[PDB]
Order: sequence, then structure tokens, then C-alpha cells
Amino acid sequence: MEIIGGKEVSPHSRPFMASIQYGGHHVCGGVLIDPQWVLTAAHCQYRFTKGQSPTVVLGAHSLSKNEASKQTLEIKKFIPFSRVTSDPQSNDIMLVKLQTAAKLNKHVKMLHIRSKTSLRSGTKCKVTGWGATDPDSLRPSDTLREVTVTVLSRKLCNSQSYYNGDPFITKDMVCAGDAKGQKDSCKGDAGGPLICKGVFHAIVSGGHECGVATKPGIYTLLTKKYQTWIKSNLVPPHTN
Repeated sequence: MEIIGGKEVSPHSRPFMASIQYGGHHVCGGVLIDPQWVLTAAHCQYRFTKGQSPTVVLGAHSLSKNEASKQTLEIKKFIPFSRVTSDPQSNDIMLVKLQTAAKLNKHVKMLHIRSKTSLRSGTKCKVTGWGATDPDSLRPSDTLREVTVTVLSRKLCNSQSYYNGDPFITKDMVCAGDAKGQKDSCKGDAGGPLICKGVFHAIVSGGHECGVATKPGIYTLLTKKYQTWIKSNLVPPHTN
């Protein structure tokens, strides 16, 4: 009748998962959508450094342990959605071009973004990531976890007892949490996928506290605004 937020998934059962890392430490999740591309949240780009050797780790389960299926690729460049009005909560989605192509196998595969499936409020969804299980933890969960969440109506999420228009939940955004409107994934959860009924529907927006009632998780819905954006960048790669 109390406490429950984050069940550990079977090792390598979410082959599409990627770990965005700076200096070898996880700061965000992400999804591999093409051999050389990873989709994640714009919040995951540390704009306060020219270096810190940013990389992506594929085929992993434990962040610290060595694993046969682990692949560490260097990030060639960050391409966050263009913005005229940045500020917290707004087009929090980013494409990460990998330095080289990832090797595909049972533990490392690509996940297709939604194409036309709509998302109703009340639907059951799973959020996958290394988010910490403790709200006061500076470190992420060592192992990949998954939290079940329910999609909330924009109407309820934009109400006064919730975000009260600030952040305002647009059509390109979506809220999901538990019966109490609470967000269960903590630090290191941003950039991961919101999956519902086997469909890749959205990216976890960064900068939102967990464990706080009426303050549900905010995800960046993969609408036509981004799909087009993603498609334009998928070329290049070219050919010869």
C-alpha cells in the first residue's frame, strides 16, 4: 500500500537504450533510431563545456560493470531542435550524430519512432532509463530500469493544481505519472523513451523533479514537428 517506483528490467531486454555520457558518467538516456543516430532530450547537452569527451554507450545494462555487448561511440555533434524561444520546457529534443556506425546485434538495435499512432490520456506506458530511484541521489541507478506511468490529459496537466500554464503543456508535449500526478524517475532519466502499446511515442524532458505530487513527468511527444526535423537530418548520411 506504499512505495513503488522503478523495477529493474531483464538485462539487455531494451536493446534500443542508450546512455548519454560526459567523462564516462551517465547524465541522460536516449534511443538509437539509426545506426549513427540517437534521439534524446535537448537538456542533455552540457552547454557549459567545450570538451569533457561526450560519448554514447550502447548495449548496456550496468553503467559501471564491463559487458560483452557494450559499445562506446564518440559523439560527432549535437543537433537540438532549432529554437527562437528557448527557456526551460520547449522543444526539448535533440539528435546526436555518432562518430561511427553502431554494430547491430541482439543487444544493440534500432527503435522506430511513431508514424501515425495517436496517444490517448489514460493509456499505460513504460519509461525506460537509468534514473535514480532516490530523489536526493546525485548518482543514477547503476542498472537499467523501467517505470510504468499513465498518460494524463493536457486539460488536467495545464490545470492550476498542476503546472498552471507554466510550463504550459502544448500539443507537442505530454504529461504522465501515477495516480497522484507524481513523476517516479529521478536523476539521469531525461532523454529516454516513453513507450506505450509497443509504440515509441516520446522523449523524457529534462529538468523536472521526481517524488513531488501534482508535478508529473513531462515528455516531448514525437509529433510531425519533430518527425520532419528527424527526417531532414537522416540525409546525410549520403552514399558516395
